[PDB]
Amino acid sequence: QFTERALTILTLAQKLASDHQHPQLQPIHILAAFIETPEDGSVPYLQNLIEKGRYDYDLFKKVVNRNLVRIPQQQPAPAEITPSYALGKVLQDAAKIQKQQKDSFIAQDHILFALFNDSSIQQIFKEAQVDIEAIKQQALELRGYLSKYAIDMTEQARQGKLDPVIGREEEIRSTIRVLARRIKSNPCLIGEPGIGKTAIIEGVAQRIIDDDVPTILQGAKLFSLDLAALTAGAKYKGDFEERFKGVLKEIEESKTLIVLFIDEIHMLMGNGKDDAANILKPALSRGQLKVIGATTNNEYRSIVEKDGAFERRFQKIEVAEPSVRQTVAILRGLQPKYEIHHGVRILDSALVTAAQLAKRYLPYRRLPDSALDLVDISCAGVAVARDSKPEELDSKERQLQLIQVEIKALERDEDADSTTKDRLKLARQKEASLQEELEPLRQRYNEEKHGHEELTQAKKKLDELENKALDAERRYDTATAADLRYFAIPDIKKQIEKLEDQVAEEERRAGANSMIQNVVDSDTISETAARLTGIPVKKLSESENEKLIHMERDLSSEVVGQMDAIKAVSNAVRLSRSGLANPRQPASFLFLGLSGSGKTELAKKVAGFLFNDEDMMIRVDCSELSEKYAVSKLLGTTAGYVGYDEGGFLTNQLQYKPYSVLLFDEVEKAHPDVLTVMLQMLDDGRITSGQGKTIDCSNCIVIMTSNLGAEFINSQQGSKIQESTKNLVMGAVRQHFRPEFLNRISSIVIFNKLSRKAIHKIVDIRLKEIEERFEQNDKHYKLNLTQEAKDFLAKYGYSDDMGARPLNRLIQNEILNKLALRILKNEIKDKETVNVVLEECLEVLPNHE
Amino acid sequence: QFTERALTILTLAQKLASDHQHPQLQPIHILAAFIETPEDGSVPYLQNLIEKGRYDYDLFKKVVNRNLVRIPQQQPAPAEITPSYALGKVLQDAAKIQKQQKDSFIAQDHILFALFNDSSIQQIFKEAQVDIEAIKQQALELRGYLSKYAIDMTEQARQGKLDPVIGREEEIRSTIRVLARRIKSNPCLIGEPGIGKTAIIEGVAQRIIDDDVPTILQGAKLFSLDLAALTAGAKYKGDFEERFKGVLKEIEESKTLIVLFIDEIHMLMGNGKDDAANILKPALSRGQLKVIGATTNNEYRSIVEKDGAFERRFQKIEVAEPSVRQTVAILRGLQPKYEIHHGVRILDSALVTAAQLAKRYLPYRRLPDSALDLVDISCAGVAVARDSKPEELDSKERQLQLIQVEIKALERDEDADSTTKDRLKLARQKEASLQEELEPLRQRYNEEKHGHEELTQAKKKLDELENKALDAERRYDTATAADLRYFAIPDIKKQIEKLEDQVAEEERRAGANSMIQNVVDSDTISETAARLTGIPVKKLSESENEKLIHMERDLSSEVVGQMDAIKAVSNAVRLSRSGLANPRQPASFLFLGLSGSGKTELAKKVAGFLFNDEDMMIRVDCSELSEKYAVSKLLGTTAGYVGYDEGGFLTNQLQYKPYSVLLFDEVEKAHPDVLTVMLQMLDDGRITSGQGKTIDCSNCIVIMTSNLGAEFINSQQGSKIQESTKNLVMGAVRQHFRPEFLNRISSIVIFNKLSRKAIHKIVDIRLKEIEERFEQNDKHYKLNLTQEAKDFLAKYGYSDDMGARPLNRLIQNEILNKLALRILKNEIKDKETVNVVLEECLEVLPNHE
Ligand SMILES: Nc1ncnc2c1ncn2[C@@H]1O[C@H](COP(=O)(O)OP(=O)(O)OP(O)(O)=S)[C@@H](O)[C@H]1O
Ligand SMILES: Nc1ncnc2c1ncn2[C@@H]1O[C@H](COP(=O)(O)OP(=O)(O)OP(O)(O)=S)[C@@H](O)[C@H]1O
Ligand SMILES: Nc1ncnc2c1ncn2[C@@H]1O[C@H](COP(=O)(O)OP(=O)(O)OP(O)(O)=S)[C@@H](O)[C@H]1O
Ligand SMILES: Nc1ncnc2c1ncn2[C@@H]1O[C@H](COP(=O)(O)OP(=O)(O)OP(O)(O)=S)[C@@H](O)[C@H]1O
Repeated sequence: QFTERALTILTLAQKLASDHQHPQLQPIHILAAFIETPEDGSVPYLQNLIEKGRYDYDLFKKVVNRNLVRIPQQQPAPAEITPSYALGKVLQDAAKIQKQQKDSFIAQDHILFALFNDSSIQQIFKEAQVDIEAIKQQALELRGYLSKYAIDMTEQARQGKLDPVIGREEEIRSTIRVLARRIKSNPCLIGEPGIGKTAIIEGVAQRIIDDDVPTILQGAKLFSLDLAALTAGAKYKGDFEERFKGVLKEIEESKTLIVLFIDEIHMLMGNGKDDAANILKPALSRGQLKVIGATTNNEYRSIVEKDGAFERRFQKIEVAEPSVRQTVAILRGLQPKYEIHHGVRILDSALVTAAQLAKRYLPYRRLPDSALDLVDISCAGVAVARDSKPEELDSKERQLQLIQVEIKALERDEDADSTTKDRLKLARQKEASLQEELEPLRQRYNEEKHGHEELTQAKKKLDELENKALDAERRYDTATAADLRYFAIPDIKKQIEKLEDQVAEEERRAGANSMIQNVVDSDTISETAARLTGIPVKKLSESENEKLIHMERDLSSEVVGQMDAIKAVSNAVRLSRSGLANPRQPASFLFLGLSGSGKTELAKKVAGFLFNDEDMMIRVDCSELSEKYAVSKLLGTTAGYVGYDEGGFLTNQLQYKPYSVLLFDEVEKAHPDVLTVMLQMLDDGRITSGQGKTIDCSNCIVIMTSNLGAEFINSQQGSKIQESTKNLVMGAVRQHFRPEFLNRISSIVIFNKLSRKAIHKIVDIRLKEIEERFEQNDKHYKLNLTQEAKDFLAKYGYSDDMGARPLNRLIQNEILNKLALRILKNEIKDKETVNVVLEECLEVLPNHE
Repeated sequence: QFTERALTILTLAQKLASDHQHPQLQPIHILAAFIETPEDGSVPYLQNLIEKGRYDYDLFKKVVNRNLVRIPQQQPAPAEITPSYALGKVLQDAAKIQKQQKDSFIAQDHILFALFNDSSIQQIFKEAQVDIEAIKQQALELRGYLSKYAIDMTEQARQGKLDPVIGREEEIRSTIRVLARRIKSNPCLIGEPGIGKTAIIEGVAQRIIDDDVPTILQGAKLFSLDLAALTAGAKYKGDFEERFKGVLKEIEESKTLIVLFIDEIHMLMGNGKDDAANILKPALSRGQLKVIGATTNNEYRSIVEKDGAFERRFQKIEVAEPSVRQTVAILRGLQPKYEIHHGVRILDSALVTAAQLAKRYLPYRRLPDSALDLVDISCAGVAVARDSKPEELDSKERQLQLIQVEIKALERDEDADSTTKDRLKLARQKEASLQEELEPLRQRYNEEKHGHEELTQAKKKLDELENKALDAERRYDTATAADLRYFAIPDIKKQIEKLEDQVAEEERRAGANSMIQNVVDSDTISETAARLTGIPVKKLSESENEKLIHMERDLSSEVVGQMDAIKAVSNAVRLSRSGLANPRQPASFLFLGLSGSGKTELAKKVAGFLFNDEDMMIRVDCSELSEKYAVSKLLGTTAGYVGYDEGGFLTNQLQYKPYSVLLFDEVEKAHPDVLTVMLQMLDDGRITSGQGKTIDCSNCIVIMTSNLGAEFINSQQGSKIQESTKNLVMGAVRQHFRPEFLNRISSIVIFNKLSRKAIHKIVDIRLKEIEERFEQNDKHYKLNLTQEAKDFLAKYGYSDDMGARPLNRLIQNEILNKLALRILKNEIKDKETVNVVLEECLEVLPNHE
C-alpha cells in the first residue's frame, strides 16, 4: 500500500494522463506528478532525490514536458488504458524498495527509487538515472539524516516493539505538562538509572501517536537522538559539529513539533558542553525544538554544578520506584512477553514472589528490574535444562558409546571368535535396550518442546493481532479493528487455551509431560535468587524449628549463659524474619556488659546462625572517630574527591552482602559525627553514600556494643543484673548518646556476669574448637579434660571480671605451653593425655617414634 | 589555501557550474555562491560586502540567477570544465589580499575583493561595486569567539522578545555607573542564585537599547558569558584559559566596546591560582574588558579571602530577593505574558497567592524563581486542561468506536441475519446517540477554543504593536511611535475588548470556555504547589486563625482530655498568628502535669497541626544537664573550642526547621545557668550561639515541660483539674521558677490526670496503627481484646508514670513476638486470634497448620 505522499503522486500521475488525454500512463506522468510546483524547498521538485542524485531539474522538466507533448491524445474517455509495463513495474518496485528499507508503506521517496531503477528516456542518446546508488545516499540527505542518527520513537511506538508501560501515567502526564510550559519547557527525568525513564518517554510517544495530548502536542513527534549521534556515525575531527548542526537543524523545522531525547542521558555533559545552549536553546527560541532529558540523581547534581543553565532551560521531574503491587502489575502486563521469550510458563505468584524477593534480598537494586531479571534469568535457566534432559539422555548416550567401545575392543579381533571376546553380544543386547528406551525419551522430549513452541507462537500471533488492533483503533479504522477484535483475536485466544490443555494434565503431575519448563513461584525463583546472591532471606528454609523457633537453644549452645540476652535476641530475629518487624525499620540492639561476657559472641553467633556464617558480619570501628568519618564509615567520600573508595570499607560491603548483622564496636566512644549517620540506618535505612547510591538497610540487624554499663554492671551484685543497676546503665547510656538516637534502637540489652556454671561448659566448647582448628590432628590432645582439668581451669581462672578471656590465657599458659614443650622435646608422636597433679599437669606420651 | 568560509564559497561556485551543467565556471557562479538565497541575513549575500559596497544587489541577484539559467547547458563530460583566467586571477588576487591582511588562509572577503576588482555587471545600465578600500571598511565590521561562547543580550533586547525587568531599576543603574569608571569598572552582582541577578543584566540590555546608558557605554554591546568557556569541558591544561585569552583580546578589536556578563565567579576563582581561570580576569581590569560579574554573598567572602585581588577588580553590588508584594508586581507585569504564552486567562489573586505561597514553602529556594515557576507551571496546567475537549469527546467517541467495531464485526456474519447478532441494531442506536451528544459537545468545544484563541491572538498583536511603539519611542522614531499610538494600539485594544464580548461570560459559565479553567486564585496555585511539593494543610485558602481553629478542634478530639491545656495553647497561638503578640517573641508554654500524661504528645500534635508535621519536633533532655550546657542545646561550645557542631541538637534542627516546636523535657531539673539561658530563650528570639549567629526564634514554639506539680495532679481532683489542685502545681511553679521566666512564658499550661475511660481510646488507636502500618500485609487480628485486654493493657501496661510506653512493650512481647513465632512455625495462613489468658496471649487461628 501507499503513503499519503506516494498515493498523491500515483493519483496525480493518473490525473495527468486524463488531463492530457493520454492513452497510457507513463513514467513521464509520474515524473510530472512529482513536479507539482517549481518550489525550491519542495522535495517533489528541488529537494528531490533526482536533483541531488543525478539529473538537474531545469533539464528534468524539459524532458518531462517534451514527452508529455510527444505522447498522443485520445478523446478523454480512453485515457490511461494502460500504466505501461513501466509504471506497473515502478509502483510495484516502490513496494520492493519499502522492503529494502523495511518501511510500512510506499513513500514518494520509494517511487523515486523505483524510478531510478527504471529511469530511461527515449532518445538516440538516452537519458537515465544511476540505477540506485545515488538515491540511497540522497534519501539520507532528506530530513527523514534524522533516522540515521535517531530512532523515530513515535514511528516505532506506533509500529510495535513497545511494551505496555504502566504506573507511569502520572509522570507521562507531568512530562507532557512540562512540554506545555513556556520557559522551563524541557522536562527532565531524575532518579536511579534503569527506572523506566525511557519508558515514560515511550509512554509519551504513545500518547502523541494516540493524540492524547493537549492539542498543541498533537502535532508533535518523538525521536531518540543518540549513540550514532554521539560518536559512532562519524570519524573525523569536526564531524560532531557537522552532524549536530545538521540533524538538529533538520529537526528544528517543519516536520512536526519535534521533541527529542537522549538514551545515554547524562551524556549531555559531553554532548552539550560548548554546545549546551546550541543543542537546544536557540532551536527552541527560533521555533519548537523541545527535548525530554534525563539524568541520575548524582548526574543531575553534576550537570547543575557543572553548568546550571539547564535549570533555566529544563524542568526537573522526580521518577518513582513502584511498590510491589505496581511492580507485579508491570510484570503481569509483560508476563506473556516473558513466556514468549523463553517458551516457558510463568506463575502469577512468581511475579509476586519475584517482586517480593527482589526487594527483600536486593533492596538497593531497582525493584522492577531485579524482579524481572530474577524471572528472565530463571526462565533462561529452565529453558537450558530442557534442551537435553541429560540426566536421562546423556546417561544413556554415554552408556551406548561405552558399549561401542567394548564392541570395537571385542569385535575387531581374532579373539572375536572366542568367548573371550564373543561375550560382547551381551553388550550389544544392552545397546539395543538403551536405544529402545532412549529414542522414545528423546521424541517425548521433542514433543514437550514442540508444545512450548506452539504456545510461543500462538501467544506471539495474538500479540501481533493486538498490535494491529491498537493501531486500527487509533486510526478509528473500524473495519480492521473489527477484523481483529472479533474472531481473529478470540481465535488465537482459544488456540492458546487449547494448547495449554494439550499439556495433558494427569493426576500424577501438572501435565502428561515429564519436564517442567515453568517458573514456579518459590522453587524456581527462590532457587535462582539464591544462586545469584548466596543468601535467600525469604527462602523460609524448612528447618525453621531450629532456624528462629529454637534459636534460643542454638544460641544457648554456642553462647552459654546470658539467657536474658538470648531471649531478647530471639524475639528480635523472629520479628525480622516473620516480616513483623515493620519494614520502616531494621532491627537494632545495644549490647551492654563486661569484657569476656560474650556480648559480641552472641552477636557473632546470631550472624553465624542466621547466615550459617559468622564471617557474614560486618564490623564498624565506631571508636576510631574524627572529622574524617567518610570512607571508613557508612557515608563514604564523595564523588569529585580524590579516591574511589566511596565507603570502600562499609558501603560497598553492605551492598556486596545486601543484609547481614552490622555490628559496631564500643559505641560509647562514638560522636554525633557518625551517630547521626548510624541513626539513618537505625530506621528508614536509606543512607545515601557519596556515590549517590543508597545502602537501603532493611533485613540487616544492627548491633551496637559497649562496656559503658560496666560502670554499674561490674558491681557484681548477683550474676543477673538487677533493676537499679540497669537504670544507672540506662542513664549513662542516655548521657552518652542523643536519647532520640537511642529511641530508634529496638532494645537496649544488658548482659549478665558470665556465670561459672556456664563457663564450666564453655571451656569444653572452646577446648574442642581450639584443638580442631590446629590444622590436622597429627598432634593435638586426646583432650581428656576429665573432671580435673576442667576444675583446675575453673579454680585458677573463672574470673568475674574477665569471663572467658582469662581461660583462653590459662589454657595457653598451662595446657598449650606444656604441650608445646612435649612436642619440642619429641615426647609426642601424635595426640596427648590430660590431667592435674598437686596444679595443672599435662601428662607426657612415650618418646616420639 | 582557503579557510572554511572561503573554500566553501569557492566550492559552491564550482558546484553550481557542474549542477547546472555549464561549459564554464565564471564570476556568475562565484557571485551565485555568495548569493545563495535572497536572505539578507546570509553573511555571503547582503549584510555582506555586496549591499554595504553600494552596488544594487537586486541586480546581482536577478542577473546572476538569470545567468545560471541563460548560460548554455552541457553534457556531464563538458559540464564545468574550467574556472578560466577569470577566476584564476580572482583567486590569485585573493591570495594577494592575504598578504595585505596577514591572513594565514584565503578568506571569502578576499575572494570578494578580488571578484569586485575584475567582475562587473554588464547591462545597458551597467554597474560595479565601490572600490575595495571602501569595501574593506565594510568587511572589517564582520568579526574583524562570542558566537560560540556568548549571547548578545542587547541585540536580543533590541528585537523585543525579552521580558521587561521589574523591581531592579537601581541595580541596573548601579552597574552602569560602575561600568562608566575608568578603572576596576567591572561590577559584580552579589547574591543567591535565582534572585534575578541576570534580570539585572537583561535590564541593562534594555537600558542600552533605551539609550539611558552614558554615551561612553551607550555605544557598547552586551553579552552573557561563562561556562561555555569555563566548565563545559577540557582535555588539556589551559583549554579554558585559551578561550579566555581569545575573548579577553578579541574584545579589543573593531566592535566599539563590549560589556560582558559572567554567570558565576565561584567557578572562576583560580585553582590554587595556578595560572588558571579567574587569574586571567584582573589582567584586563584596566584593559577595557567591560564586564559585569556575578556570585553569591557566601562564596564572595571566601573568593575574596582566598584570592586577595578580586575585590579590587570587581565592585560589590548587592542583589536581594523581592518582597512578596514586589514579587507580585513582577508577576503582574508578566501576567498577560503568561496568558498569551499558555493560551489561558489568569486571576490577579493567583499571582498574589503564588508569591505568598512560594515564599512560605521554600526555605531552600528563591522566591522570584519559584514564584515565576509556580505561575508558569500552574498556567501551563490550565493550558493542559484544554484536554477537556478530547477527554469528554474521547470518552464518548471511544465508546462510539467500540460500538462501531461491534457493528462492523457483527454485520459481517450469517448470524448477522439471525437475531443472535441482528440485535446489533441497538448498537447502532447507541452509536447514533453518542454522535448526537458528541456533535454539540464538539461544537461547544470548538467555540470555546476559538473564543480564547482569538482573544490570545489579539493580545499577541497588541504586544507586538507595543514592542514597536517602545522601540519607536526610545529610538525617537516619532512617526512610528505616533502611528502606533494613533489608534493602532487603541484599536487592537478595542478588538481585545470585543473578543472579551465573544468570551461572553455567561451567568452559568463565567467565561464561555470550560477548556480554559483559568488560573483560579489559590485553587489553581495551591494545587500546583502541592503537586510540586507535597500536600500540606497550608494548601487551603484559609486565614491563619481559621487554619489553626479547624486544627485545634482536631487536636482537642485526638488528645485524651487535656482540653484545658489545648485551649491555653490555642489562645496564645492565635494571639501570635494575628501579629498582635510582639513578633520578636516566639510563643512558649510550660506544660505542667504527670510524667506519662501525654504532654509531649500534645506538643507533637501542635507540631502536627501548626507546622503540619509531628516529626518536626525538636527535643531537649533537661535532666541530663549541668553547667557545661553546649552542643546538646543551642549554644554549642564557643567556636575556638572543640564542639564545632554548634547547638548540634537544637540549633541545627531550629535552623533547618524554623517553623517547628522545641521541647524542654523536665525543664525544672535544668541547671540554674541553663534556666538563665531559658529566660533569654523565652523572648527576643535572637538567641545567641557559639559562632555569634542568632536563632531568631519566631515561628518555633518553645514548650517547656514539667512534673514539678505532678503530685498535686495525682490527687484526682476532677477529670479536668480543679481549684486547690491546679493552683498548687502553679504554686510549685512560682516557688521554683523565677517570676522572670513566668513573665515571658505565653502560658503556664496545666494538664489533667485521665483514667482508662478514655485512655482505652489511645490503646485502640495504637492497636489500629500497629496493624495498619504493616506495609506488606494484612493478617488482621480477630481483635478479641474483650474487657480482659482492655484492662490488661491498661493494668500491666499503661502507667500513670509512663503512659503508653509500657503498652507498646506489652504489645510487642505478648502479641507481636508471639505472632512472629507462630508465623515462622507456619501456623498462620491468614489472620490471627486474640486470646487473653489471665497475663496475655494469642491463640493460633489455623489448627497449628
Ligand atoms: N512502568 C513500566 N511498565 C512496563 N515496563 C517498564 C516500566 N518501567 C520500566 N519498565 C522496563 O524496565 C526497564 C528500565 O527502563 P528504562 O527506561 O531503560 O530505564 P531508564 O530509566 O531509561 O534507564 P536508562 O538510562 O534509559 S537504561 C525497561 O526495560 C522498561 O521496559
Ligand atoms: N557465654 C559464652 N559462651 C561461649 N563463649 C563465650 C561466652 N562468653 C565469652 N565467650 C568467649 O569470649 C570471647 C568473646 O568475648 P566477648 O566478651 O564477646 O568479647 P569482648 O570481651 O567484648 O571483646 P571486645 O568487646 O571486642 S574487647 C570469645 O572468644 C568467646 O568464645
Ligand atoms: N525582576 C525581574 N524581572 C524580570 N524577570 C525576572 C526578575 N527577577 C527574576 N526574573 C526571572 O527569574 C529568574 C531568576 O533569575 P536569576 O537569579 O538570574 O536566575 P539565575 O541565578 O541565572 O539561575 P541560572 O543560573 O540562569 S538557572 C530568571 O530566569 C529571570 O528571567
Ligand atoms: N491524655 C493523653 N492524650 C494522648 N496521649 C496520651 C495521654 N496520656 C498518655 N498518652 C500516651 O502515653 C504516652 C505519654 O507520653 P509522655 O507524656 O511523653 O511520656 P513522657 O512524660 O514524655 O516520658 P516518656 O519517657 O516518653 S513515657 C504517649 O506516648 C501518649 O500517646
